[PDB]
Amino acid sequence: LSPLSTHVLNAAQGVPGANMTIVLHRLDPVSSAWNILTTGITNDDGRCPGLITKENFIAGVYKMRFETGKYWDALGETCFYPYVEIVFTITNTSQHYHVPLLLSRFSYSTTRGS
Amino acid sequence: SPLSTHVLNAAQGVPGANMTIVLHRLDPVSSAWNILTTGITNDDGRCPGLITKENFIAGVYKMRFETGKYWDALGETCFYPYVEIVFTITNTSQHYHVPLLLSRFSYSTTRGS
Amino acid sequence: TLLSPLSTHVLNAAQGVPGANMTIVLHRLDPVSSAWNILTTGITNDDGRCPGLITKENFIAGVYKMRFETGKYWDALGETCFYPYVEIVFTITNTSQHYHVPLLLSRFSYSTTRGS
Amino acid sequence: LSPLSTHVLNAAQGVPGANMTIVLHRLDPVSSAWNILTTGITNDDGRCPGLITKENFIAGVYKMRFETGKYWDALGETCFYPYVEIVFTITNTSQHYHVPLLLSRFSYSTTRGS
Repeated sequence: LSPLSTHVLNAAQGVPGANMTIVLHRLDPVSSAWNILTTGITNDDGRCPGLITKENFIAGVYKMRFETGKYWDALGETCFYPYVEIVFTITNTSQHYHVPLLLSRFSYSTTRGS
Repeated sequence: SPLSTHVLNAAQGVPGANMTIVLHRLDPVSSAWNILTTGITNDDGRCPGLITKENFIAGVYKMRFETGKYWDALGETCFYPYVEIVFTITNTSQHYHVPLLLSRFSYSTTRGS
Repeated sequence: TLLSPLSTHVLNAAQGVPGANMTIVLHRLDPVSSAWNILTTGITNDDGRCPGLITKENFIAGVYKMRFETGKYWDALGETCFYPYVEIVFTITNTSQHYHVPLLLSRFSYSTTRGS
Repeated sequence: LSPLSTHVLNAAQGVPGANMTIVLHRLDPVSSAWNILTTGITNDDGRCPGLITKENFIAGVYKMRFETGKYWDALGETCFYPYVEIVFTITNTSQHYHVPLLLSRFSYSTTRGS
């Protein structure tokens, strides 16, 4: 029921990115600061249900921060990116938004899904 | 010039011409981002002279790519208003290529050399 | 209605929509000859998915290949593609796992990953 | 000086894919058949120079086979893709075509470059 979802895939190992800290932020429309909305941790399928509610899902500029450095380092390995932040604009509120992350130690990618 | 880049428009298979890229380094005591360079990609999607050897020290760097402005100049929207790639430099004798493959609704990066 | 142990998802990365009505053809390699036997011909639904790719009766360890009619998908949209088709060739080891093998495609790039 | 080039990038280790075999074919429009053009092995920098000469680089459908299974096995690890074939159409002969491969053990991607 969260209108915003995510999926973290460990591309190097071909398994879900489990136990990754994710932080969701929305741009404050007065200060130009990022306000924290949620912190979450991906489950064993690399997902994080409950990121936002329908009511709090308003048009805005959002930021999802993936704690890639802490993730890779609890697997005992270095990462080129200490974290990854994906910034994106939500204009149409009646759509579902899936903002996933494909990660190795030295690359990543993302796409918009529905 | 130890740090370089390449922007490729994956939707069109053309270089990402005319894109503003701004480079910063994190102040390791304040957690502020010190700007180093503002550059603009050339016809071949590259941006030479991002930094000098005299200025390229170990630390955390951020490259902000102005993807929203770039797509807007081509007459189209982008899901991302900007893209920031943040990365750790531990060894200064190395060359770091930090490119960007972009479409309107996706992007990808890899450490290259 | 049973669930195929092999599935896919085609995503049109350029337009940020599912890749719908793309023909996919699943083959398996005979490891004694080098013949590719066609198993299945599907077409992606409106969510870019293709259920029922294979039944357990045919789902054994081996080398498989999925061909995605990318030039055909793009042409039916009035645009060219760099790649006339794309083929993803992959090894199945553990017959008791699910394998998701999706495709993220524009006119000039594509990528795949082992989904779970 | 070849109008067709490639670059193989090991995405999981953030380094060049060295010593990977690449086989280049072109479809013969008269027969229904692929014709072998050359075979190379990527260097240190993950590249494979001189795949084809200007004279031989005619319009047509081409195919590049990257021996991914043999590359990972030689490096002591398993892959999910035992080979990778990229088939592509060359319609403008005066352009340069860069066809790279970014590869891990469970993911890969390609793009057309210039």
